[PDB]
Amino acid sequence: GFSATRSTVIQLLNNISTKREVEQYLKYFTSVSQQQFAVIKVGGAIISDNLHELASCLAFLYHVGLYPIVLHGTGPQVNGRLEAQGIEPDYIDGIRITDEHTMAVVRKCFLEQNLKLVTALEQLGVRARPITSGVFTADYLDKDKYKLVGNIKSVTKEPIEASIKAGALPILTSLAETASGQMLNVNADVAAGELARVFEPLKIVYLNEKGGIINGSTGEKISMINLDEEYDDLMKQSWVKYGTKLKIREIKELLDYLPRSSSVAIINVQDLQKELFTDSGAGTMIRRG
Amino acid sequence: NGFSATRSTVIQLLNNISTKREVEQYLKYFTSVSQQQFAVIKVGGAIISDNLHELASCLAFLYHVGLYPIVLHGTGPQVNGRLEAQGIEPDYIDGIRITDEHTMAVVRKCFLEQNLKLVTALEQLGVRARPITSGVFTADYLDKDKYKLVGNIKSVTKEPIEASIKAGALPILTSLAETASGQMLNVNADVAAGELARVFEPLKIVYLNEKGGIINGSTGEKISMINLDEEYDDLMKQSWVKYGTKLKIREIKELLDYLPRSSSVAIINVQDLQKELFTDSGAGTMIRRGY
Amino acid sequence: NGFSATRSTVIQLLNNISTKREVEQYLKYFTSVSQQQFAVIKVGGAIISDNLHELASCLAFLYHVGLYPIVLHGTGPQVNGRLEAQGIEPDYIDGIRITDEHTMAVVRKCFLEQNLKLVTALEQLGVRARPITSGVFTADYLDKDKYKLVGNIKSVTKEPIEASIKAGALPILTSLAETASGQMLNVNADVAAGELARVFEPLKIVYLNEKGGIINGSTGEKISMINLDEEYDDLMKQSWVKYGTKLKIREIKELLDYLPRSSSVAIINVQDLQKELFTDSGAGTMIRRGY
Amino acid sequence: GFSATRSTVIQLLNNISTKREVEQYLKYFTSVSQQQFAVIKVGGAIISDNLHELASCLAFLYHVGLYPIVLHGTGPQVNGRLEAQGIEPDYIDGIRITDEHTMAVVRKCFLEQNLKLVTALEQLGVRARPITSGVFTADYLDKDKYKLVGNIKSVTKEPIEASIKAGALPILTSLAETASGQMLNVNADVAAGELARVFEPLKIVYLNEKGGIINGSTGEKISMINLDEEYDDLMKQSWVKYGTKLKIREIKELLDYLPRSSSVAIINVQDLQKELFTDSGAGTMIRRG
Repeated sequence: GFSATRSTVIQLLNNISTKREVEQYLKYFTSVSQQQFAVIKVGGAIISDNLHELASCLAFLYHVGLYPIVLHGTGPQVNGRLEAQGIEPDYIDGIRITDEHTMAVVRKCFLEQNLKLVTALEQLGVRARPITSGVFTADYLDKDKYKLVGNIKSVTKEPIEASIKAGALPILTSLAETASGQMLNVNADVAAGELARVFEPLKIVYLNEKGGIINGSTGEKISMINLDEEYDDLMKQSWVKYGTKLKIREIKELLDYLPRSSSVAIINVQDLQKELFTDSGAGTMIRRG
Repeated sequence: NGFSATRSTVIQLLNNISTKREVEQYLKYFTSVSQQQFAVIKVGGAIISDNLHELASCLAFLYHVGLYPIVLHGTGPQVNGRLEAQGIEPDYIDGIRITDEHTMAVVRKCFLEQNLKLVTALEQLGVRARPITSGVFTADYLDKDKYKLVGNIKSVTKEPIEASIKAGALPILTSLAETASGQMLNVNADVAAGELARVFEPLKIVYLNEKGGIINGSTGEKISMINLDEEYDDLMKQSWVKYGTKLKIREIKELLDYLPRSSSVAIINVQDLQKELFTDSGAGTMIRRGY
Repeated sequence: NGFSATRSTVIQLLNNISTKREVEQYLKYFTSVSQQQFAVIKVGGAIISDNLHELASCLAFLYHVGLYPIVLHGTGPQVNGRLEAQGIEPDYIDGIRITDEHTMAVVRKCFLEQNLKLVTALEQLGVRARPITSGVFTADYLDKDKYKLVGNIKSVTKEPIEASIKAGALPILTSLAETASGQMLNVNADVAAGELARVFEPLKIVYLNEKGGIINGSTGEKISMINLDEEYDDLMKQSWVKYGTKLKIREIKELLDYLPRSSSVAIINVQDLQKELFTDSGAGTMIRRGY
Repeated sequence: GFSATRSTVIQLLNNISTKREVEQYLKYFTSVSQQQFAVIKVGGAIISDNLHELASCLAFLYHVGLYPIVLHGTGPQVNGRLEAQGIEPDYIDGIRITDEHTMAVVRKCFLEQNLKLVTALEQLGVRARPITSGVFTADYLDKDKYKLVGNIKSVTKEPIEASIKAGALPILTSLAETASGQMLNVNADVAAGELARVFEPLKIVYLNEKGGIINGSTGEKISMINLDEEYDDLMKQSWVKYGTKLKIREIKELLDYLPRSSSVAIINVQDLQKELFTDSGAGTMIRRG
């Protein structure tokens, strides 16, 4: 069955200081149920920039009996390989145009990156299960406008539950499929949001490198956002562009559905353990007012 | 590859051993230090719904003695039943299914369920299994207007399968393919399995069916041996060589034209899998290039 | 020493942790690399028959976090009951049992049963335990004609206890002794445990009883602290210091005259054992040399 | 739970060739009833002369799931340490006179040797349980004639069954105790016989260095003895003296009680595996006619 080395337990004791922190951990350690601990979204950047530390944190979670649902993008590497072979990434309305060749590259990267993370975990003794399809079902977002780029309509939970029941961290790509079986590129930030919607986990964490969201107006990191008060305002501010725009969109929608206790934490990997085990996060914390 | 003989492993190993010949045959495989892949194993989907426990037990045994097979399975009768439940009739032409987009939705859904059933079946026996549903087979369309979403395989990416085996987990593949662009295409599992054989050059190639081999429809008897250099051309021009047997016996001949003379594809019932691999049984239909 | 925190270990470790002080106390013992023996633990036989599950769980925890204690237990009330069943009355004189040959047969048989119960209780929680029924305590007769087969311990052979701990199994000792010539002699478990302390110089010395410490019979309150350099002589000349408490408090004073000032003997209820060892509880009666 | 390495299984396959050899192993591997596999008596000599190989064989049995009951003497080492300190071993009627000091040495040796075998096993990954008392109960053989030397009246099986149930080989000394708790020295060869009597195991094996019993008349090893025909005769032969005398006595008595299928095999360690797995022993095989 389950057992934990002295390092693992030392690291557990290093994360847990108060009584409610203790009870929180015990709640999810001993939980037998299909309401999970965490959805963690991993920026693709992180896998090629900081794999060891990403793999170590997740490894630690697994070693203390916590099975977060991991879903990663493949952002920069796709743009890299396109540019590498004399192709310039095409964009419009803040979303990538994906033809027969571009999806070929997106698929290739997703597989490469997903296997990199899975293997880094396995090497650290963590049972990791790649889940590259059969989770997201989508119809086209705007067939003519964006080509092979979808919009998630439902989430089949079964593969993920099967994975956790077997003692393996599910490691998901954000690729979707039409029912008919055309793979459609979907934004990792909204794909994680849809996982969060159905699994209603305790913790929703998005990992990026900047460790939050920066207010361009001041150049200071935004520590808290109270959507009820600030959503409409924040969307009008000129410094909010591109990927911070639709990220905040999904997170409002997501938190409109989820109860008042839930929140989304946008953080750096180095704060992950501290975010999961305690009620004091760093980075940008986004909750409903 | 982790060797770890559990109680049930030890009992299964010894159960039908009776002569020093059989003992010496097992020692051959256990004392070996070959970096060669042990087996490609094609599973009729029927076997997943009808004999999941037997299938899983036999694969468990191979896992536990550190002789990991690559497993490729089809979707069984379910697909047609599920379509029959909604009322859609299966159209085959020349032995291949007219897989339209509505039909594909059901094929996908069946593959995913069958695949996870077998994978969980193994996990429940403490056998690490890794479901590989995509990124292995890449295919062009076979004939868009004729068969619709059915593929002809062109390349095989070995990486996920290897990753799985190195990680200590049996790779369990569905036999779907995708175009480079990401459209899933249904592919004949007998062909799919053959392609894996072509690329992994394994010690044993095994096809599992419920009939327990290939039946000679004219004499009503199971065919034990097939020398393909001599028997192939006359065996093909027959009335009892079915829609699905044409493609199965064809791919096997093409595969053994590419593989060396030492190789051979056995077609057997699940219950005869252990004795087919380790003893040199006359069970099922054995097929080889021949003199 | 093997650290291996099972689920129940992790739950027991965290269950009463509430401040960073308690967390830091557990890190003290886990990050340590001391070659010092962790504990000698004396078990009233009553606890084996009455609270075996609690005893076993608490020892299981120490085992699983690799802080193995030496455990020395008595034979509880059973002996007297078993004698009372056959009709023989227990004779004590000055606080020690007149153990004749018939009585010894019962004492032996009880010790062996109690010892195996506790050992098996541990094994059933997946804790290796080794029953050590002889070859540890060697004794002269205390007073043949007075107490008959009762011993005064003279030497202790450490070897079996060390062998056990090195093999990864808790040593579970009965408190019998033998003459060099091999005659078994009944010995006071409080004294026996003290002798192990004397020879192993452990971090913690703990005596388990059901009462939960020593009760001050005049005020009806439990005594939390005893500074023996100051309090001993006046604490002895009292009406509520019983037959059995004289010898218990006496041996503890003699032992701490031999041990250094850092040492201390705690007397507590089984349920407070974990918090007594790792946190610095005020539960039970604590006894030390003092200023 | 239970698992076996590739070496262990290779060695199992090397011992098992025929179908009934296979069925025999499986019968005792899968436990079935309160039926023990083997009582093995180990000459004390073997523990100080050939420990590694003794430990390896027993280790192998344990690794294939067989739990023999091991009971060892302490023959030569006791005589050694007496002589080592200027004391000559006293003897009479073929049995050792054991006073306050001699028993002191016997006890010391039994503990030393019993821990040596137990540790040799533990070092090879075998769970071994020392069982030094509480098994044999004996009254004096002839108090005045031999002093502290007993005669076994009963065997308490519980410690041994407890050991096997816990997955640990019981490793017994041949020391007995009066009910009143005087330890009485008992002959390992007859002590094993009393274990054999109550446990009615499939295999009774006595290990010695010569690997059997030698007929002094010819100087040839005796391969078979049919007690019904030869007991009375063999006991009259002048070459049968000392420890072969009362060894053959117990084995006749033992086999009078046990059924016709049972036998005692007196062999060398190097033949142990072959003795236990097959119906063809070396050394001296003693059965009822």
